[PDB]
Amino acid sequence: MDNRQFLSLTGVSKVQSFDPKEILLETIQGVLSIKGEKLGIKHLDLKAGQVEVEGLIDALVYPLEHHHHHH
Amino acid sequence: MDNRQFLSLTGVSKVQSFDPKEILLETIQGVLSIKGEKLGIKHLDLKAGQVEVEGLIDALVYPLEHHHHHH
Repeated sequence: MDNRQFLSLTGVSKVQSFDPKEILLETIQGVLSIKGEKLGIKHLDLKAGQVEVEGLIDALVYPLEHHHHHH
Repeated sequence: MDNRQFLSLTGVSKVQSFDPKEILLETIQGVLSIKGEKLGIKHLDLKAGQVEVEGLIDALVYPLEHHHHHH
């Protein structure tokens, strides 16, 4: 069991921020905030529109539903 | 068009709860809460410490530990 995780996600259309400690990827229905450290490796070309990163990802944050909730 | 995104994570030591709308994985920094629609696993997952899920994800919940981070 290693501490580095390899994260692969599809639906990535627009890159709004890329830092090895915080990455903002604009995906199909939301923007993903990838927080951690040593988040190396990036898809420079959106071949299948997917991202594949390696490092110590501490938190994965997707946007909460636009208010709504039904509650 | 399909709106399903493929989310793959390595370093998954244990699974907490498995529901096709909400996946709970016990990993390095804590429990990763995957929320969405049709959250099915790609194959024989959990094995090898890797989990691939496909579906129309709504949001991701990953706690910044209780280990600082919050600033």
